[PDB]
Amino acid sequence: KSKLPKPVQDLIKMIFDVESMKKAMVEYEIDLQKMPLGKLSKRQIQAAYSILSEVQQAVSQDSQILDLSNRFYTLIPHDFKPPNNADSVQAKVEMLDNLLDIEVAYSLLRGSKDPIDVNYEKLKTDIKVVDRDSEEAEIIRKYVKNTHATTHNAYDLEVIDIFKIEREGECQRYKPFKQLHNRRLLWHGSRTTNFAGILSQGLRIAPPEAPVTGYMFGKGIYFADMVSKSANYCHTSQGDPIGLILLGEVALGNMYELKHASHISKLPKGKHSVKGLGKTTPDPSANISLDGVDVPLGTGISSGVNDTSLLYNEYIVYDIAQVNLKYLLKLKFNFK
Ligand SMILES: Cn1ncnc1[C@H]1c2n[nH]c(=O)c3cc(F)cc(c23)N[C@@H]1c1ccc(F)cc1
Repeated sequence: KSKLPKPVQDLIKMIFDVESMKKAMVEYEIDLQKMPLGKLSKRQIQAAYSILSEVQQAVSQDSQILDLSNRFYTLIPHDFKPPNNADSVQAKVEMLDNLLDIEVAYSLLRGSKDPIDVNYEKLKTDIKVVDRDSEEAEIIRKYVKNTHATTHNAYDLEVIDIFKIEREGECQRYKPFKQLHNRRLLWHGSRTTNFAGILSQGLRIAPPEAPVTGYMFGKGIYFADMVSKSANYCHTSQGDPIGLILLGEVALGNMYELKHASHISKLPKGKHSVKGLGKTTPDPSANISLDGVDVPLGTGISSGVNDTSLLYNEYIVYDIAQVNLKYLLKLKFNFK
């Protein structure tokens, strides 16, 4: 019998759900016999990324293009006829990203005591419940409620549980950025099946093999100041309407503000982050400070920037150590 609070136990079961991993694979139409959950390998996936890079290049740039599409399907077996377009190549990339974390999740799970407590320990994260009556819960609730975008109206968000999280070794890694100017509490959403990898390894940057297309500001860690922009990356459906979103303290420092896409390979010297300027910004006057970190929880208003490719802000760091994960929210998506 696990001594852990029931919301923490429910979180572990949700993270380490094999049925969820298998369901995701069934939806991606992967052959579960030719490519079972336990046989997905990093080497196979990284090599598939490379073929998708050799593919997106031919589309950007027919015997050798079919031979590249066919060599990909040989590498990542599917069961269908097998279906140009960088958006389809980016879908395969995202599938491979989900497949990797699905592999990590299964790897931890498979690789005396209650299975819930044993699986908790594999996450190397200290997970505590934030009380509904606390000042932190109130601030977090206000942040969810106010930063829901007017354009994003496919669902309503409801906070189920708020967890305070301490990833093992992240405190040590963060130390150089601890006193940096412009530290902000920002959103990061992901598929529930990715949270085993995120808690055990932290938020990561896409490998060099992975195609850069899709990464507007290049390969880094992306954050939003509007909950609905990050909540979309949960990919919640009416079927599975419960998602997980992070609140991270991000050491932005001096921001390289951009109004359009730019594949950052090296920031301008003296700059520590990119801020993609959006048309709508959370009201800066309502900006509060939760334990010395800026919390942009104001309601969505015009930033004045009409000359931009973005509707809402996004923040990107290019060093994993600039992120200190603080909270994990369990959100109910109530679709309209
Ligand atoms: C899909 N993905 N994989 C890693 N990071 C992400 C996204 C992302 N995840 N989560 C967020 O909360 C977020 C909040 C933003 F304002 C902006 C974001 C994100 N863009 C990231 C993005 C989008 C498309 C793409 F092709 C590559 C990267």
